[PDB]
Amino acid sequence: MDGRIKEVSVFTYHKKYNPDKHYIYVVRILREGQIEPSFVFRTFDEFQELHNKLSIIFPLWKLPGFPNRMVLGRTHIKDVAAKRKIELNSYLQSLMNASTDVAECDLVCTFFHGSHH
Repeated sequence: MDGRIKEVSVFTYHKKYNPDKHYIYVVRILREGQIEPSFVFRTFDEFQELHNKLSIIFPLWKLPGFPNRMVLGRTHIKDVAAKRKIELNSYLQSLMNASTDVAECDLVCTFFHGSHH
């Protein structure tokens, strides 16, 4: 409801068969200046990279918990994708309900800009 991004969510995900490749998460953004949402496409690693970058500049007490994992292979198969849809959504809600200095910072703004980018 905040500064210009008003709503974010992990809308859906897809990909990766005969286990080898990777999932991409579809993120829906609604901004104060638009009527229709925008959509961007982000991997788990991109989310983890965002958290790792924010950790550089912010003490961890200011950030959400990050739902950390991500090997390569051997897993809970890919109920992991389904699980990450929820956990990455909760991360995003927490991030946008953070202190303004975090929720409206350049790292966060950048993450949400650009379909792929």
